[PDB]
Amino acid sequence: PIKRINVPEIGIATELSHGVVQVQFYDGSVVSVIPSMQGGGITYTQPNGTSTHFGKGDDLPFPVRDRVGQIPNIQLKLKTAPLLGS
Repeated sequence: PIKRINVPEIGIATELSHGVVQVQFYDGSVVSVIPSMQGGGITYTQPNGTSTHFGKGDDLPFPVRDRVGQIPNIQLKLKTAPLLGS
C-alpha cells in the first residue's frame, strides 16, 4: 500500500506498489486495475465474495464497466493524498 484515501459515497481507494489501483466500494464490491498498463486486465469481486479476472480483450458486464469507470476520478483523488508513512 503506497497511498490510501477514503472517498465518501464511493469507497476506499488504495494505490499499491505494483501499480495497481484498488477500490473497496461501500457495497462490499471491489475493483482492481493497472492504469499504467495497456494490457493489464481487471479484477472484480462481487459483494458476495465471488471474484473474476477479465483480460484486456474480454467483454465486461455492466457492473464491471461501471466500477472501472470510477477509476479516473479516484486517481485524481489519490494524487492529492500524501504517501502512507509520511
